[PDB]
Amino acid sequence: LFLAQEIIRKKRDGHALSDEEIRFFINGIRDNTISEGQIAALAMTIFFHDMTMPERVSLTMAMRDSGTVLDWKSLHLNGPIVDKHSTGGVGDVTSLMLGPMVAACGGYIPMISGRGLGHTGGTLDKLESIPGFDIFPDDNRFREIIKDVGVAIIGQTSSLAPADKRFYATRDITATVDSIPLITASILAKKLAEGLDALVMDVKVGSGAFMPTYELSEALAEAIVGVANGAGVRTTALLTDMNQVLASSAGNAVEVREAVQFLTGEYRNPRLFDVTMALCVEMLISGKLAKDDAEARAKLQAVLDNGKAAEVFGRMVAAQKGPTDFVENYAKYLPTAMLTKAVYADTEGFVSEMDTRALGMAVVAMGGGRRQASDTIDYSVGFTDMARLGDQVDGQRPLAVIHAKDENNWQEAAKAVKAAIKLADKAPESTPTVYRRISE
Amino acid sequence: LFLAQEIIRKKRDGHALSDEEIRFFINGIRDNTISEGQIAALAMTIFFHDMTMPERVSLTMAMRDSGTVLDWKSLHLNGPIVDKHSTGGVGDVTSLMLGPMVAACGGYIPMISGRGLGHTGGTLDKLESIPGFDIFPDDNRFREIIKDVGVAIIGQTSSLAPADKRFYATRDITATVDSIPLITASILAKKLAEGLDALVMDVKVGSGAFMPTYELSEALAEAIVGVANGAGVRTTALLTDMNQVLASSAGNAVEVREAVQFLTGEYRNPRLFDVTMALCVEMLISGKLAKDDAEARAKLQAVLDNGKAAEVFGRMVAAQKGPTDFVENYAKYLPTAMLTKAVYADTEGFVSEMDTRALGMAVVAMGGGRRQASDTIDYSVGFTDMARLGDQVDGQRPLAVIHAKDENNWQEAAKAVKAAIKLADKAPESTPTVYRRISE
Ligand SMILES: N=[N+]=N[C@H]1[C@@H](F)[C@H](n2ccc(=O)[nH]c2=O)O[C@@H]1CO
Ligand SMILES: N=[N+]=N[C@H]1[C@@H](F)[C@H](n2ccc(=O)[nH]c2=O)O[C@@H]1CO
Repeated sequence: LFLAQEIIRKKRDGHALSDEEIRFFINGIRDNTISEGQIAALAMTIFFHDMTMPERVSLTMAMRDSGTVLDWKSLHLNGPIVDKHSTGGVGDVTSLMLGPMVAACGGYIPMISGRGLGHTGGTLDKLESIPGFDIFPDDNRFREIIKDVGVAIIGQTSSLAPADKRFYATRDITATVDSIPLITASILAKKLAEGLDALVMDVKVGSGAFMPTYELSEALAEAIVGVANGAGVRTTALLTDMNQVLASSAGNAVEVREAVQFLTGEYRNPRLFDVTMALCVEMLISGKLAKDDAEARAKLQAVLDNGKAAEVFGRMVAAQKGPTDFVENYAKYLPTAMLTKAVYADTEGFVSEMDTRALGMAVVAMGGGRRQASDTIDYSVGFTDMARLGDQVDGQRPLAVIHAKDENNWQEAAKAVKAAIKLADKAPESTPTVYRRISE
Repeated sequence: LFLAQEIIRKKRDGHALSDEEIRFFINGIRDNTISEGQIAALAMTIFFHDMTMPERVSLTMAMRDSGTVLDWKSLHLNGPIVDKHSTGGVGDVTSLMLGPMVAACGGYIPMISGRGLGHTGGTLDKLESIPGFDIFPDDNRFREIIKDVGVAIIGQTSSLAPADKRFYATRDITATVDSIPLITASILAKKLAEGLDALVMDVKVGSGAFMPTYELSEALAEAIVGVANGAGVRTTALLTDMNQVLASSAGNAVEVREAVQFLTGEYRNPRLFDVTMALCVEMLISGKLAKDDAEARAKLQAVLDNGKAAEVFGRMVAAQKGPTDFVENYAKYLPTAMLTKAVYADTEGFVSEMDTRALGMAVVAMGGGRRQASDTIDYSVGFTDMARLGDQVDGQRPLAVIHAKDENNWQEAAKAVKAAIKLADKAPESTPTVYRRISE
C-alpha cells in the first residue's frame, strides 16, 4: 500500500510513513521493483525530514525481515547469543579479542562483520590475512562452529538483510550515508538478523570517527539503543575515543599479530585494553552472564589469565579453516612486508594531534585497503609501534614503524604519517577512552 | 569539477552550485556517466533548497547546450523566430491556430511540442489524428517547411536537449516534477534550443492546471520570463484560466476539428479565442511585428478574416505529409467515433464547478490518452459541445456530447463527466480568461 512514488511524495512533504508503506518500499528494494532513483529520492527525503521512532523501528524491522534471520533456540545452547558492532576506526581490532573473551565466559557470538570502508579497517579483511581463513562458511557449518567454539566471524551472505545491499549501495553514491535513521536501520538490520539476545554498540567519537561531533555520535548511539531494545535485544552503547589509533598497529596482518599478542599477554595496548574490556563487560551484563561490572571484569580477566580466551581464538581460526597451530605459530603464517622501517618526526616534541582519518587513508594508499571494490589488498602493509598522544618523540621514539610492499611505497607512507601528526612543546590534556554508556 | 556525489552533497547542505558544477552534472546525465540515483538525489536537494537565479540560468543553459541547438540566421528569413509554450490543460488547442496566425503575420514558428501527459492533452497527439501528418521530419526538411510555410509543429528528436530526457524521466518517478527551477529548466532547455528571437509562455491557473495555486503559477511564470530574457530571447508570460475546458472540445480529432472551424470562422469558442489572441499578441509585440496591442490585434484579426491563417494551416498540414485538401475536406479524414451521444445532467441548473483534472482523466480512460507510454490512442474519442461555467443545463442543453469507441466505454465516460461537474441554482462569478501578463 502501495505506490513507490506516492510514498516518496508523502515523505517529501513531511508526513510520517506507516509501517505498511515502509515494509512495501523495503520489499520493492529487495525484489528490484523499486529503482535506484526511487531509493535515492526516499533516502534524501529521510535526510531532510528525519524519521520518528515508530518510523525508525519500522525501517529497521523491514530491512531485518527482508532476508534470512538466524535462530539459535533449536541448538539448545546454554548461554546467551550476544554480539558487538563498531562504527569503525583505525586500529579498531577489538572484535578479534572480544569474541573469544566473551565465548570463553559462556556467550555465543555469531559475528557478521564487514570489510574496510573509506578510511577505516575491516575485521573481515584483517582475518583474511590468515591463510585459509574462511569468512563464508555454509549455514550449517556456521551453526556447527558457534555450537562447538562459541564464536565465528563471517561476512554478510546474499540472503542476509538483502534490502540493505541496494539501499547502502545507493546511499554511498548519493550523499545519503550521513543520516541517523538510515545508519541505525542499516546497522541493526544486519545485527538483528543474527537472532541475538544481547548487543553492544561501539560508537566512535573524534577525528577517526564517522559522526562529525560528539553530540551526533551520542544521538546515533541513542537511536541504535532505542531500536534494538524495542526488538527485545538487550542493548547498550559505549561512546569511545578515535582521536588516535586505538591499537598500536593499523593494517591487516599487523593487527592480527597485535590481537594474538594481546590474548597471550605478550603486549596489551592500554587504551585498546580499556575499550575491549568495557565492551566485553556490556556483553556479559546484558547477556546475564554477570550481575555487575566488577564480576564481569573478574570473569574476563580470568579467561585472559588462564589462556582460555587465546585457546578459543585458536579454535575459531582452526574451525574457519585457518591453521590448527595459528596462535603458537602465527609468525610463519602472517605475511611479512618487503620493507619495514621506522618513520621519525622532523622535530622533537610531544605527540599532540593525530588526524586519524588521514592515517587510515595512508594505509589505504599503501595498498592495505581499497579505493574501489575490485582493489586487491596487500595484507602485510601498515603501521606498528604507533606513537600515542602525549608520547615524547625523538631519535629514540619514532612516530610509527611502517611496513611497506616496496621502497617507493614506504616514502609515500612516511610523508603521510608525518603530515597527519602534530607535535607540541607540551603533552595534550588526557581524554577518556570511554566517554559514556547509553542504555535503554 | 567534478564529482557527482560531491555536487549532490554541496547542494544537500544548502550551498549554491557553480556554473561549472552544474554543467559537469548535466553533461554526466547526457553521457550516462551519472546514475539514476544521482539524478534523483540532486533533484530532491533542489526540491528542498531551491535554486538562486544564477543557478536556474546555469541549469537551463547547460540543458539547452546538451544537444542540438537550431540556428535560423543562415536562411536569411525576413521575420522573427518566435514560439509559444503552454503548461498544458484540457481543450488547450491554441497552438493549432496560433502557429498559423502568427506565421500569416510574418513570424517563423519552429514549434517543438509534446504528447499528452497525466491528465492533459498533447498537441502532437492531436496532430497525429490527421492521416499522414509527420511530427518527425528530418532536419533539412524541417528547415524547408519553416522557410516555405512559416510554421511546423514537431516532436523532440533524440538530439534535442538530451539531458532533459533522463532528467524528466527520473523526476516523473521520484516526486521531483513539482519544482519551479526544474520545470523552468526543462521547459526552456527545449524551447531555447529552437534558436528563438521571442517566446510567449502560457502558464495555466486553476483545477486543470499543474501548479496548485495562483501564486505558484505566478512564481513559475516569473522564473521562466527571467531565465529566457537573460538568454536574449524576448519573453513574456500570460497566466490563463484552466477552471474549465478551454475549447468546446477535448480529445484529438475533435480538437483538430475545432481548430479548423475556428480558422475558417464557422465557430469560435470565445474563451479559446481570447486566450489564443492574447498569446498571439505577445508574440507579435515581442517579435517586433507590431508596436502595440491594438496594432497586433488588427493584424491577427485580418489574417483570420481574409482566410490567410486557415491557408497557412492547410499548407503546414500538407508540408508535414497530411492531405493537401485537409482544410476543405477534414470531415472525411478525421476519424469518427463508434458512438456519439449527449450526456445530460441529472438535475436542472447552472454549471457551477468543473473539475478539469477529472475531465482530462475521463478522456484518458476513454482511450483518448495514455496511462503508460506504450498505450495506443483512439483518435476519435473525447468530448464536444462542452457546457461552460454559467450555462443553464436541462433537457435541451447537455453537459457534453461524448464520442466513444463502443457503448460500454460511453457509459463510463458519462458517469465521469457527471461526477466532475457541479450544478448550482445561480451562475458562478465571472473570472478573467487572462489573469495577468508577466514581462522582464
Ligand atoms: N557511524 N556511522 N556511519 C558509518 C557506518 F555506520 C555506515 N554504514 C556502514 C556500512 C553499512 O552497511 N551501512 C551503514 O550505514 O556508513 C558510515 C561509513 O562507514
Ligand atoms: N507547470 N508545470 N509542470 C508540468 C510541466 F511543465 C512539467 N514538464 C513537462 C514536460 C517536460 O518535459 N518537462 C517538464 O518539466 O511537468 C508538469 C506536468 O506536465
